[PDB]
Parts: sequence; C-alpha cells; structure tokens
Amino acid sequence: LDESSVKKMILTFEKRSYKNQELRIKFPDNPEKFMESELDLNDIIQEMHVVATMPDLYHLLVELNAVQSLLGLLGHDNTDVSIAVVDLLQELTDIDTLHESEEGAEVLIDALVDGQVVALLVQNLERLDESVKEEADGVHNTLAIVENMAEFRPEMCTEGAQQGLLQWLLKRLKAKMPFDANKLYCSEVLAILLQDNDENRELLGELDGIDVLLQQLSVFKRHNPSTAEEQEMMENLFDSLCSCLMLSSNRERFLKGEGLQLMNLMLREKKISRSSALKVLDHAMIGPEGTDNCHKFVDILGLRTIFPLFMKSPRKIKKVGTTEKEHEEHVCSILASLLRNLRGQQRTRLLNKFTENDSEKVDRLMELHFKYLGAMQVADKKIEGEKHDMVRRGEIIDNDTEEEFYLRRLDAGLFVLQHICYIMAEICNANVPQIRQRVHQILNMRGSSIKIVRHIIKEYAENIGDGRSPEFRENEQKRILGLLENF
Amino acid sequence: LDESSVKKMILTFEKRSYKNQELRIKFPDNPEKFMESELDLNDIIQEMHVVATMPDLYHLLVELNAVQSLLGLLGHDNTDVSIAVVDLLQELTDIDTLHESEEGAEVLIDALVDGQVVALLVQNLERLDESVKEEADGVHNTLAIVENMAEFRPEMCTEGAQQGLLQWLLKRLKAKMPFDANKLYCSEVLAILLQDNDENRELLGELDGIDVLLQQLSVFKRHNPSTAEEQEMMENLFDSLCSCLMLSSNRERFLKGEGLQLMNLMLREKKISRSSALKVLDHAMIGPEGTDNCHKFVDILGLRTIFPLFMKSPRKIKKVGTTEKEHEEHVCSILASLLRNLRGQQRTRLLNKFTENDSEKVDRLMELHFKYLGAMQVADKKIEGEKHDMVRRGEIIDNDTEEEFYLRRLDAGLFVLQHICYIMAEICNANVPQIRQRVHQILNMRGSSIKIVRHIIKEYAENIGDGRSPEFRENEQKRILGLLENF
Repeated sequence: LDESSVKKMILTFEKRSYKNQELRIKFPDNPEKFMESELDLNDIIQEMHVVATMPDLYHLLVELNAVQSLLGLLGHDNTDVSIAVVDLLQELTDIDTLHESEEGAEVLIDALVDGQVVALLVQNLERLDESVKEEADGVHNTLAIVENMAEFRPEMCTEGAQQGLLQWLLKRLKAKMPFDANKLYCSEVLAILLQDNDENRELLGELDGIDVLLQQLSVFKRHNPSTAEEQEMMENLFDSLCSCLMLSSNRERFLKGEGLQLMNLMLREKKISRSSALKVLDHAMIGPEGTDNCHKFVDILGLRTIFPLFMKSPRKIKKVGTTEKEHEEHVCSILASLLRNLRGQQRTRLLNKFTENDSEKVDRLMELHFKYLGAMQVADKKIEGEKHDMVRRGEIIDNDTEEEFYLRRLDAGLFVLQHICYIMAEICNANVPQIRQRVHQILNMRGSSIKIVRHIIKEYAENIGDGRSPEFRENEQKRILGLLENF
Repeated sequence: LDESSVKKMILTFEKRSYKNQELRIKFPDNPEKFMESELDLNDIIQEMHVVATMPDLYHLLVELNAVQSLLGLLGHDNTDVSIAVVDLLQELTDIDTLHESEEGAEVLIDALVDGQVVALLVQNLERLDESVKEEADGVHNTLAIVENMAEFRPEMCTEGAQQGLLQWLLKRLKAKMPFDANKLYCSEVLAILLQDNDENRELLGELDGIDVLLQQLSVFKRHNPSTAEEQEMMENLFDSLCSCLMLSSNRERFLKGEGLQLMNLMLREKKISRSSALKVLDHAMIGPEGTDNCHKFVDILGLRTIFPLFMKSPRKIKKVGTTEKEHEEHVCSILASLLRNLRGQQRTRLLNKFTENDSEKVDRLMELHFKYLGAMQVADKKIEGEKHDMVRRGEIIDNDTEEEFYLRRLDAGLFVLQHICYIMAEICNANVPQIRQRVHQILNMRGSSIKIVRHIIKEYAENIGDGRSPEFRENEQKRILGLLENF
C-alpha cells in the first residue's frame, strides 16, 4: 500500500495543471474569480506531498514528466502555487536524505538538475518578498531544497550555485533587515556552497564577497553574539571566509579588505570570536600566496599578537570549543607560514622573536615538540599492534584501513608535530648559533635524536601540500629537504 | 489576417501535447504502434512554424506558456519531435532578426533565456548524433538559434554559452570526422561567443582550448585551405584565438602552446594565413601581460621575421584582404609592444635593429611618419570644415558626431600614427645619439616640428588603453608622458 495508486495522482496532477492552464487563458488579467479552479489543483500538490514517503518509485515522477511540469509551476502568477511546489519539493528531498533507496532519488535529482531547478528556484526566490510569514517560510524551504540536494549529490550545488542562488545568498546577508532565522540559514547554505568547491570561491570573490563576509563579522568585533543562534551564524560566516581563502585569489581580496587588521582586533580583544579569528589568520597566510599577508601581518604588530598565544594557550577551559591542539595547530602553522614565506626586514623581526629572553621561544618549541611526539609515538604503537593483529585475523591492511590509521595520527596531532619540526628546522637554517645550539642542546637532553625529527620532515615533505601541481609539489619538496642538510 | 487565429493554434498545441503525454504513459517501452498520435501533434509545430511571420504577438506565446512546453519538448524520447522544436525555434528567431517589432521578440527571448534554452539545446545537441542528414540539419539549426539569439541580445550568449554549448562547441571542432558545413558553423558561433566577452574567454582557456584553436590552425601551417569555405573557417579560428588573447590569462596559455612558434612559421612561409598570423602575434604581445611573449618572440628570432615586414609591405595586391595599413598597424604595434615591454638582453637586440645599416629602420620609421601624418592632417581639415558647417546648419556636435569623427581619423590611420610616434619616442630614450640625431635631423628636414609629435603622444596617452583600471591607466599615462622630457 500503495504502488501506482500514485500514478493516478500523477495523471490527475497533469489533468489538473492543464485545466488551469486553459482557464487562465480564458480569463484576462483583472478577472477576480476564476480562482477556485486554481486553488483546487494545488490540493493535489499537498496530496502528492504524501508521495515521497511511499517507497520511492521516483522514476515514475520523471519519465511521466511530473518533475518538469512541477518545475514549470515554480513560475506562476500566484505565489501560493509556487510556494506549494517548493514546499512539496522540500519533502521529496529531505526524506530523500534517507540512506536508501537510491534509484528513486538518483533519477529524481538528475531530472531536477537537468531542469535547472536552482535557476528556477532563485527566480521564485527573487519575487518572493515582504516577509509574509508564508512567503518567509517559502525561502526557508527553498534553502532546505538546496541543502538536501547539496548533501546528496554535491555537484549540482556548484552549477546550481552559480545559476543564481549564489548571487542571492550574497544579497540577503547584506540586507539591513534585522537578524532572523532565515538570514541564518543562508549562512548555512553559503558555507555548503563553498564547502569544497573552487569555482564558487572564485565566484564569491568575483562579487566583492569577502568585503561582505568581513563586514558581517565586522559588527561582532568588540562584543559577542546576543543569542546562541546569532553565534552559530557567525561561525558560518567564518567557515565561509576560510573556504574562500583556500582559493588563492581571495587572498589579495582579503588583504584589500582589512582582513588581517580585523582578525587581529578580534584576537586583541579576547572574546569569543577570538578562536576562529585565529583560524582565519592561519588560512590567509598559508601558502606562497599567503606571502603578502604574512608581511602585512608583521607590519601591523601581528607578532605581538601571535607569540603570546604561542607561549601560552587557554583556557582550561572555555565551553565553546577552541581547544586544545586546535589552538596550537593554528599558531604553529602560522609561525610555520611566516618562516617559510617571510623575507627581508620582516623575516628578521620574526627571528629575533626566537632569540628573546634567552630564546624562551625555542624552549617553548621543544616543550611542544616532546608533548606531541610523546602523543604520536604512542599512537603509532597502537597501530603497529592492530597491524600485527590484522595479520593473525587475516584482515588485509587496506586503503580504507590506512584512512582510519591516518586519522588516529592526526587526532594525536601529527599536523602540529610537523609544523613544529619544520619550524625547528626553518630556525636552524638562519645562521644563529644560539638557537641551533639550544635545539641540539635540548635534544641531547635528553633521549631524542635529531634524526627522529628528520624522519618527520620527510613525511611532511613527501605529502607537502595536497596539492598545487607536481611542479610546485616537487619544487617545494626539494626546498623542504634542502634545510635538512644544514640542520 | 490573422490575430489570435493562432491562439487556437496555441490552445491546440497544448491540447496536442497533453494527449500525447497521456498516451506515452499508457504504453510501456517497447510498444511499437502508439505512434500516429505522436506524429500528428508535430504537424502543429510545422503549422505554428507559420506563426513567426505573422506580425508578432509573441507575448501570446509566453504568457500562454507555449514557450515552456516547447522548451519542454526539446527533451523527448523521439528526436523527430526535438528537431521539430528546434527547427521551429530557428524561424521565430531568424525572422526576429527583423529590425522591428521588439515587443514580441523582447518578451519571447526573455522567456527562452529564463527557461535555460541553451542548456536544453545542448542536451538535445548531445544526443543528436550519427549525421543522419536530418540529425545534421538539427545541429545546424541549433547553432542558427544561438546566432540569432546572440545577434539580438548579446548577453544570453555568455550565460547560455557557459551553460553547455560552449563546452560542446569545443568538442565538435576537435572531432576527427572530416570537414563539413556544420564544423564551419561552430567556428562562426565560437567567435560570436567570444566576440566581446571576457568570461567566455576565461572559460575557453580554462578548457585547454587555445591548444585546440592552435592545433586546428596548426594543420594549415605549410599549405592553404582546399576550399574557400575551409578558409572562412580558418579565419574564424583566428578571430576566436585573438579574442581570447584579449584576455590576459590566455597569454601564458598561448605561450605554453607553441603559439609564437607557429604564428612565426606561418609568417616565414608567406601564404595565405600569413596575414592573420601576424594579427595574432600583435595581440599576444600587446600589454604588460604580453611581456613574456615579447621576450620569447625575440628568443626565437622573431626579430628576423618582423622587421623585414617593417621595411617593406606587400602585396600590391593580394585578393584576400591583408592591406595596407592593416598590415603596418600590426607591425608597428608589435614593435611598439616590444619597445615598451622588452628589457635586458632582448631589449638590446631590438635596439640594435634600429641602428642597422646606418639606422635604415629609423629612416623607414620617418617615411611612415609623414605618410600617416599627411593622411591625418588632411582628415582633420575635413572635420574642421564639417564642424564649422554644423554651426551654420545649427547642428550640435554630438557624442554620436564625435563617434563619426573618430572613425574618420582611424580610417586615416590614427592608430598606426600613434604607435610610430610612441616608438619614435621610445627609441629617443635609449641614450643612442645616432637615432636621436637622425629623428631630429629628419624632422628639421623638413617642416615638421617635434612638438607636432608630442601633441599626438598626449592624445595617445590620454586614452592610453581602454582600459585596465584607473590605477594602471594613470600609471601608464605617467610612464608615457615621462619619455616626452628626454625626447
């Protein structure tokens, strides 16, 4: 109960649409009451609403051209019908969220994207206005669609994204209407659009978007979110901003925005956005493309800001989760960026910072070193064991097995470990015996070999960015292992 | 005869589609003869075919949702119906080519683009295959649509272009099926897509497209087109290639393709593609972004190739039109690029070329100078007159009047004139008294003031690229007038 009892529904739906079609033609604009016929046909949307839940035979909907007509109706003179098609669409796409079956959805989705669903959605979305509680709920469900479409098959999101929605998402946030549950959701959907998608990063930037991002986070510079909903949004604005930064051209744009300045302010005043503020910084400096960003940082006393967080980490603990490797990971990586990138008069300041107070900072580095190495050492034994145990079991170590293993090293802080070794090295090739001595003086004292450190660099270098290009990749890899000689 | 006699047609058309719709549902795949009903409904397309010619009431077609359904049918299990919708679509878009009326088309078009017409066209286009003479004619008419849509409102072309068609256009040309009337047309439509559109240039390049372009022109390196149709295509491949080059990133890509090398080959063997080959070169070198391209040129004996064409221009005359300023314009501009751009060991070679044979090349430059100045002088008197005459008439000189005037100076070779003055200057700031003397020795002798030349530079500098950015613009402008002191 049932199969194809719906197929009457589909047939009925078409017959409905048609009769409406002819009726609209008969009655010229300004005919008040041809309406009941129009209203009646959308009761059948609401009925079809029930369709989703039925074990999906979604193919019915597409070959029999429900989809198309449906999409068609997203443009209708009256919004109630549009809204109705969206609302319906949410529920075939949420339920679709179910792990299985795939056949119904995989054909359905396919159809929607073939039909430029988003293009159409946004058109509707554009006219949809005035926060009539019913209108408002319409956009939300529009967004919903996207989330669901994006969650399931995250490609329709890029093409669909550009089609229009991305543009609109950008407008809504800038809107000077007060914060509401919908402004939030855009934020959710933006981040999704950018999640792992370079083209959408290029597009957002190509729309003065980073200014927008920045401004929105701007307002919360000196004072926390009023609600824990408003917070969730903030954090979505952050995730979005980072994702763009992973795209290289956004870097200059972030810089022409007072991106550093502000992330610095947010750091200088230590609540509560401090935590992500630092995660942005990391990203803005990360590559060679992070290179002006690194210089600018230093020029605005970025060093005064960062190094303290190097010497000591909070909060032990703050209920919002900013700890505790998370924090070090980003600090180190920033330092690691700066050393690799920085040159000239800014480089030198950095290095001085490593000779301060009898190279307290180098003492610090090594405290961090053993901490994380201890961690990892131990991590690895565990894995050794499970490797041996897998041979007894006769379980084959596997690409998916090595996935699970990598994560464990990461969880143990492999990434920070590298960065601190890298740094360590990067400082031992600055021709300052003080630090070189210190490092070595501390490895001796005791029980840790330099070569242990080198084994890690090589691992760091092997993978060494994942990845720009095999030219950039092997060029860098040279560079990195290059330091290993004078180390 | 008639109005809305068609509106029966529209109503009929819908009723047709519907009945087909239900019939397709009734009969499962593998039912051989439900067909007559399907065939019958497309006679009404062919009837509607007649609609276009009727004074356009095209709005009827869109509010009454002919468009949408139509678009809908671009996807149909049987191609005859698809083809039919395209063929129909050609004829509402060609006739539409008529200067007026606008109301019918402006609404129609609007609808099509709102409906992702191209996306849909290309889908059809993708399945359309096998050069069934009828299929083949289908793509052609697909292309036709685009031309017409693009001619009328050249924005739908970019968005539509990216939607899919641009991708396909790129595939078709690379296809190793022999040359035919359709391969040609793509070529026409490519060029249109790129005509004045930066995004499409970015897209083409982002698809290894320039390799394609280059290869296609590649085959005709050492030997002319077999037909004068194949020629027309070649020349479309050129126009396309140039247009991309106007986009900066295509420059490196053109370079990583052996773009120079080949355009050089095509020059070295002087037929018949020589003419455009040189026009490409110009473009590849034009800006600061032309700067590696300028260096590479010199490194491959580009100077040996270019300067001869400087000293003497053919053909006096070759029936294909490559003359006669057209040719000089490009030579000069190339030299002008090289002087502005070139530095180091390549710059010097260039300059030597200006001291050769007692600076024969400088003698040459001045021959060109007076020639073009003579031309322009005279051009300007004519305009003065019409300016005076317009005051008597009481006709106001006008932005559209200044448009007509500019063209006349251009026709008289303003652009080459600047370039040669620019060059002249660029050579008089190389600290080589020989040339500086010569220039001056020749202006004296006689009757031409240096300042006359300066007045032109300023005009050149004022406009001076149209334009990258007011920073780049006023930066350059400084540069240019900078030379005017030591001149």
